Amino acid sequence: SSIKVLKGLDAVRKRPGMYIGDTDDGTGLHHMVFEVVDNAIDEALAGHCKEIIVTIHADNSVSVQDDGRGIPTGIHPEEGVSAAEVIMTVLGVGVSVVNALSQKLELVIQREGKIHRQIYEHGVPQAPLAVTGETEKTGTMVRFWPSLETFTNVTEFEYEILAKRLRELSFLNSGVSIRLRDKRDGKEDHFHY
Ligand SMILES: Cc1[nH]c(C(=O)Nc2nc3c(OCc4ccccc4)cc(C(=O)O)cc3s2)c(Cl)c1Cl
Repeated sequence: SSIKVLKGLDAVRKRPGMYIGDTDDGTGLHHMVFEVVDNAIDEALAGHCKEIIVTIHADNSVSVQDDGRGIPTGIHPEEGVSAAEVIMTVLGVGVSVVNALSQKLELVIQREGKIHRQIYEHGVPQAPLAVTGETEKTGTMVRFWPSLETFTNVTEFEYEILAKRLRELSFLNSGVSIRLRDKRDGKEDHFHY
């Protein structure tokens, strides 16, 4: 299972434009955010998520936080690791593509009364998903640092590109609240049809 996962991550890194879009003109870079957001939108479509928060951090990482069910955390029997880790690492291109093309990715899940956290580097988990505390909230937070071994030329997120797509998704999923926050300059928008 471990050997197949590393090979799948490698397949994405070998042909990244094919999975995420052009890696030099900023298309693929912004599609990384859109893939994560799309998973949060799917959680809204299923009737669980009401609010999505997208943050451009000061270090040009992006986080997406939802208030959905939380990715399942229990051990998946075939692989012997958390279901969350399987979803994050086994190949709508799937969040595993974003993980494969991220120098670092942080996952925080609130589910069944617990907070769970895991860190990845180039898709490789640094430790098993672990409990960090108790919570009465539910949801998923993914923060990723795009790999500059993949993304060239356009490496800094464009607020306006994200804002336009999130406004579209708020209109097309009326009822969902989407917040966009830029920690680089303090800009914020709230989209809620
Ligand atoms: C920001 C974000 N949110 C999510 C997310 O909420 N995904 C979820 N998938 C799931 C989920 O999906 C499991 C799954 C679906 C398709 C393929 C493999 C596993 C199941 C259950 C459940 O049964 O309670 C809950 C959730 S929440 C993802 Cl993935 C990302 Cl990235």
